[PDB]
Amino acid sequence: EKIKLEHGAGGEIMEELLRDVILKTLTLKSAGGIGLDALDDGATIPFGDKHIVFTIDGHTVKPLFFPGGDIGRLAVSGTVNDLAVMGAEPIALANSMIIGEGLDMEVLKRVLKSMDETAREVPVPIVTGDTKVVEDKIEMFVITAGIGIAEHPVSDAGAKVGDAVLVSGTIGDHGIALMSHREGIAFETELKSDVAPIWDVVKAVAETIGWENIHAMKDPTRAGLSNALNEIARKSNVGILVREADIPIRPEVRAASEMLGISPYDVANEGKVVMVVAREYAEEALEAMRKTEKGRNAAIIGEVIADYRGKVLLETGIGGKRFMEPPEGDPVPRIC
Amino acid sequence: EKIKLEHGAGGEIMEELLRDVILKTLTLKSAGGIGLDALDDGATIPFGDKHIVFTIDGHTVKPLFFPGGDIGRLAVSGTVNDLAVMGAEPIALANSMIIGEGLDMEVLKRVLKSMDETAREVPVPIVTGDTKVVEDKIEMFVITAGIGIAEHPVSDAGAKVGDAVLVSGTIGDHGIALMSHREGIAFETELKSDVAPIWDVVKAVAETIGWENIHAMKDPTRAGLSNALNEIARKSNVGILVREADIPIRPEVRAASEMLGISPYDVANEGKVVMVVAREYAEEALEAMRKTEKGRNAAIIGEVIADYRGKVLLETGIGGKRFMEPPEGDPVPRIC
Ligand SMILES: Nc1ncnc2c1ncn2[C@@H]1O[C@H](COP(=O)(O)OP(=O)(O)OP(=O)(O)O)[C@@H](O)[C@H]1O
Ligand SMILES: Nc1ncnc2c1ncn2[C@@H]1O[C@H](COP(=O)(O)OP(=O)(O)OP(=O)(O)O)[C@@H](O)[C@H]1O
Ligand SMILES: [Mg+2]
Ligand SMILES: [Mg+2]
Ligand SMILES: [Mg+2]
Ligand SMILES: [Mg+2]
Ligand SMILES: [Mg+2]
Ligand SMILES: [Mg+2]
Ligand SMILES: [Mg+2]
Ligand SMILES: [Mg+2]
Repeated sequence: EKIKLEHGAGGEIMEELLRDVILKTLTLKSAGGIGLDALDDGATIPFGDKHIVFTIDGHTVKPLFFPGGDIGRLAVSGTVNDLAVMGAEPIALANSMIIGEGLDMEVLKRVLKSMDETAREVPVPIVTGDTKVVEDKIEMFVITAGIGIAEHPVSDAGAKVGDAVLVSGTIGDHGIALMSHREGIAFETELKSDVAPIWDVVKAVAETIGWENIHAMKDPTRAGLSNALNEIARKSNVGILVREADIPIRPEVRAASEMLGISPYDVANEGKVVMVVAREYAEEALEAMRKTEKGRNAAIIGEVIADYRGKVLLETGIGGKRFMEPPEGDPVPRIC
Repeated sequence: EKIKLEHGAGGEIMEELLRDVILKTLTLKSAGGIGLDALDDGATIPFGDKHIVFTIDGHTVKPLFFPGGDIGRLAVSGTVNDLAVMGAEPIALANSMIIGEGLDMEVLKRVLKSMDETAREVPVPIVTGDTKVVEDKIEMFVITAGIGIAEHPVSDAGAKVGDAVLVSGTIGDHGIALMSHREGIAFETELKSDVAPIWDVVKAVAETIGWENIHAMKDPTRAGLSNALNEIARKSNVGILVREADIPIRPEVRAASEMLGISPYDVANEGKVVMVVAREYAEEALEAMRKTEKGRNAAIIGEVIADYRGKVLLETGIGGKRFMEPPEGDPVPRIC
């Protein structure tokens, strides 16, 4: 039995590896709060009357620089976003870099500059790190860990029947932009990745409706919106009913995804949050998102239902319904 | 200008890159305590009346399994040790793995088992992680971040004139064991790496003499004892006078290092701490170390002096003195 690319593709195949190998082999998995067995965006640790939130992501995107971003902006954004979707204000990042021998120094400088500019947007400091250089022909991997503070951690398992389901903006941008760049597809300008830190979007909603009314969040990275919704449904043991027409998709992303034969629901996003909120606070949450720049295209896309537990339904036409199937993996290689 | 293997070798060449490129490019570098500009084993953040300590290390050792350890034991030990030498009790680890397509699943299982066994020694939980798979022929990289709590952070810059300098055990074991394994050198058994978590050793000293009397620590990883001592001397702006005969070296390590033509002072250790303590507490500190299993071979090896600031002197014979020169880099490739 060998490790396959699919094991790193973030959908059902990776999930099987996490449950059957990682969780079964490691025994000390919690520091007192949300731990490894939860398989959430991060872990939580009680500290005083608040919670430390801890997360880590490796980044292996190709190419290192792409329209709308780069591995540096991705490394800061992805880790800030994992903290944000746990309800945590980012307070520190750690930066591990593994660099291929022969990489031009200017590339390292460019990546670091992008990391700093992105971190300044949050704002969050990069307070510690590590540098390794290998003879392997890898260009560069960047691995960022993050610490945040949450007064009220938000899980991916807390969705309740009746809740509204929101997305903070258009879906499919990162994965489709990346594939379009590789394939020479472009319109008046190249499609841009959405990679960006979105703590400001989450914070805006919390300040408006209160943490208690944010019932679940995930950032729809590898394997996309579909994976994120299926995970929330499964872990919350509820059904999710989505109106397909209400999912925001950039016209250029729709067109390119058609040319590529790739579903925009199944590819990583890098500047988005999926949020599940108390029914009576849905419109307030939506308005709070839309008042921000990064949440300007936010939409309510569905609702949590009591039947079809652990499933996601897509509503089309005048009422017709089918399943939004959880991908086996993100179809875009080296997407993150 | 290109990135060279030396930039990942942990001595003067890497230090130049950190100062001239990393520190000059990143602008947000501190979360309120020891930050990136200190270039210490980790960073610190005020929280209540204590401090959160944060660290990260990538691990790229070859081979993945070696006498005395493996990349999994190394990943847990190295990050626990970086927390320990900041004065921090480990409370959580994060585990990023980047795996080469085609690696046998049993290798991943073995690495995870070793991580768990090592973590259980501390004890510390692995609470969050990430898995990426790349087509590159790398086998596996493991990147661990750690969070600890320190009541009283210990820097690498706090050495005071008159202080005693201790090491917790024999020097050179990891690097020399690794090179000996690669080269087919062995005695009755193969030389073993010392890779192990040593929070218990540091804690033992603190419980005996108090944190205030531990003035500086570093773990002598890449570029060895020499690098660690030179760093403490430079950052504390003091001289360090070492009695060469008092530095514990395993007889087999001495012999092998002679055959290899490599200095045991210049290669990474993975189960050791260099500690600088108040003069009047030196013997108590030494006794506390020696009562532990992992510190059983601890020795007082020198003292901090007012002249030769930023330098390390080696005393031999009946009083003769030369410089212990800071290495340009660890001479052992892929040592960590
Ligand atoms: N090698 C590993 N060791 C320990 N835990 C892991 C490992 N890989 C993944 N995990 C855990 O599995 C769960 C799912 O991880 P995943 O990386 O999909 O989360 P994510 O970062 O939110 O998504 P993405 O990596 O696509 O951004 C998380 O709780 C994570 O902590
Ligand atoms: N790519 C990077 N980005 C930010 N900070 C870095 C980076 N590489 C190293 N650092 C910082 O440089 C200092 C020296 O790092 P180094 O990795 O030598 O520490 P160490 O982990 O104690 O040693 P070793 O890696 O050999 O175990 C540390 O303070 C670390 O936080
Ligand atoms: Mg995921
Ligand atoms: Mg996530
Ligand atoms: Mg992530
Ligand atoms: Mg390091
Ligand atoms: Mg070092
Ligand atoms: Mg260190
Ligand atoms: Mg280290
Ligand atoms: Mg991840």
